[PDB]
Amino acid sequence: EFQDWPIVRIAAHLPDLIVYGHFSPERPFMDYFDGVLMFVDISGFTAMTEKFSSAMYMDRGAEQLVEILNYHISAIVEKVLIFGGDILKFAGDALLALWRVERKQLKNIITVVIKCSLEIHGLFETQEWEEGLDIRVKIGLAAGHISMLVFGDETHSHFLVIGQAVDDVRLAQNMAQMNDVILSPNCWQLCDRSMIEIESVPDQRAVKVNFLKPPPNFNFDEFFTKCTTFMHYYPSGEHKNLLRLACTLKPDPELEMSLQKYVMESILKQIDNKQLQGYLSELRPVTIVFVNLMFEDQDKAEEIGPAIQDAYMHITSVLKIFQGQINKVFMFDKGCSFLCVFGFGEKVPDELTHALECAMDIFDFCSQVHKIQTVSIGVASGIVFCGIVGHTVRHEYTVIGQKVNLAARMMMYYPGIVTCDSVTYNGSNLPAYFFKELPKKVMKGVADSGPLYQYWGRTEK
Ligand SMILES: Oc1c(Cl)cc(Cl)cc1Sc1cc(Cl)cc(Cl)c1O
Repeated sequence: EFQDWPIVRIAAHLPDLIVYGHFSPERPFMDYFDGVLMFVDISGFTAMTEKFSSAMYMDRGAEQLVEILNYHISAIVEKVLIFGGDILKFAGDALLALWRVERKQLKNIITVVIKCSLEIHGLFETQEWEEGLDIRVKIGLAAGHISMLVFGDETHSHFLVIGQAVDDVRLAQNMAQMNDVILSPNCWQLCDRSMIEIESVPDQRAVKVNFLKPPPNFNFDEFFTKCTTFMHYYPSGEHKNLLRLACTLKPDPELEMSLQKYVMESILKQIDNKQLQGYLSELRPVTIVFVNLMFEDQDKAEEIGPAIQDAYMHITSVLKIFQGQINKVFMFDKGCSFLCVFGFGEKVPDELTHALECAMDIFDFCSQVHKIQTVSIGVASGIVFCGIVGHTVRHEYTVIGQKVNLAARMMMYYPGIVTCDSVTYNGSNLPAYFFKELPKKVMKGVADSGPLYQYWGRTEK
């Protein structure tokens, strides 16, 4: 069976949630279901980005990083898939997976996901980045009501998952230390508490898993085969040798037209063998504009949907002008966040002046959008790693770096304004009075960010 059709290559970049959906044309588009989520984080990892940016890597830093990374991540991906999960999203050291089930099946599916989780922890026992650096994971699990939001325009589409269970999975992840599997309160509440030994987490309703202790006669394999009965797209029969049913997709112009919109133009070029398969693995100077939109209530897709859609329409317009691109959209703890990048796009002059001006315009327009309570934008510039991360059958373009995290942290620790780093400040070729120098705040993940600035803009206001 031939399987290397462009449609199949495109679907590698997408979860089944999109690949096998049937969305109306309307934007936004909302859908509601139940399932279990797994949010996975790899340790020892800001440490790698540093290792690999050093001159010791002789200009093959991006290459070696992408390699060592995919080696470990693609092992995580195979597990998730074999355990019947759908990998929703990657970014950096982290990936999100979903086992979408009917509400009666949640209890049993939780047991699968827990087992999957302990097997992931077992991959990395006795396992190091380098001599003297352990690689470990932290896993958060959640279960419940989940909303999909799809937004975009006629040529580009994005999705997010929303709701308290998504919020719960992020909270369980943040609590988790290395080697932990943390359950949300609702996940603990819905699980088969006869099989699952836990301990409490101080100042938290969430729980940590110690052991999976099934009864004397329980057979995990037969229990899992019974759970696959409820999985629409688990590969089987003649296709039981395959990690994803998506690998059997056949040409279909309409579906391809739909899917390609989720994928960046430079990936499509590569998919089409019109660009070298290695061209995207790089260390490149870019400017990151990280835009955060806070809402009164970030679990109600009917509320935040239209606003995200409205904001997207503007952001995409302002970026086409100023020569940037949306790379990924995120739901953090607080808000919807757009990860925008200038430079790797064309490497253009006035990149910095343009990134700033583009931020202020986004900021002004978005602050006037109905349900948006607050807008926050962080702007940082520097060398970041770019590349396609994951498995052959499931992978996504991502950006990784101290500057990516710096912009992400600025927009959280300096809400309501546009902030920029020193690189951006000094290389802007704008007058100093378009800025204010800010209080130095201590920020999670960041060591000597350097002086930070508010982009005040042209007038006194
Ligand atoms: O901050 C994130 C990183 Cl580093 C990786 C991934 Cl896969 C996701 C997030 S935030 C986020 C979390 C959930 Cl639970 C769902 C969505 Cl739609 C997100 O963007």
